[PDB]
Amino acid sequence: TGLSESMAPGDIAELGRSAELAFRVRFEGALPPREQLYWRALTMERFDGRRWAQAPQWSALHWQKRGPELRYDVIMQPSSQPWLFALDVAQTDQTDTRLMSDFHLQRRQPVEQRLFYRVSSWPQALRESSIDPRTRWRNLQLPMHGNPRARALADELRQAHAQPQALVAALLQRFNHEPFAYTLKPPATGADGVDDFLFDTRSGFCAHYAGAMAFVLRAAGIPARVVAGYQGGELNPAGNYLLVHQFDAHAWVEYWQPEQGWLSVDPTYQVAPERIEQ
Ligand code: EMC
Repeated sequence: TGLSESMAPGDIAELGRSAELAFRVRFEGALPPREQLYWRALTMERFDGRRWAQAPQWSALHWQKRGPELRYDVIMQPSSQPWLFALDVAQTDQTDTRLMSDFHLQRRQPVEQRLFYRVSSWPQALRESSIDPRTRWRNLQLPMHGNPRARALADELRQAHAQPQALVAALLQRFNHEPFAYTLKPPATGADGVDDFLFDTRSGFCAHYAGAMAFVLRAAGIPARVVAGYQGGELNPAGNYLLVHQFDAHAWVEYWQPEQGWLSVDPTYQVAPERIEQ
């Protein structure tokens, strides 16, 4: 019926089949291009071998406004969850909502009735040029056992690429140069689900790419997490608004380094750029 605190690919696929409305958005000025419309809901910082899940957050979070400010109104359908949707980094007019330590908005109560809120976002904000130690630590967590081939790949990438930007670029280039497939009905994978996807099936959808990428970054010593939300939306020119449906559900990645802070990346773009762009 909506996003939840945990993500396995099957949950995202189920949202992919639903035509239910998640929210509608009206921008104060021009509509941003589709590829900037990443509606962040929550982050998933725990990986247990099988799925990515939300960890506990707290509220000072170090960030700095810079670049353009986007202003828009949202009317949200009931989700039964306490997170609000918004472009990163968001501030809202809701006095019962706070920007949490993973840059997601948490409301005091779950959204059980339609809700209107106003938002200002800074998509180019500097996020944690210095990081909270709990956050850095948490975002390097992996199970000690399982997915050994992906861990081996991470070790290789770490040796060849001392700088995180270069390592991330090489991992993205693997998705782009190897013949990975983007499909909503991929082959099943086993207990080493990261290894199976990366090396054997090489076929999946946004959740596979996001999860595997965050896994390999962590195993290479770069803090990383999965971001869950929606991307894109359908324009209704008669009302000057966008509709965002459950089928717009999407997962991506962000990774941390000193000074530059958190940077977002969508590995789906390496295999299905048309889905993101159009
Ligand atoms: C619902 C396909 Hg990322």
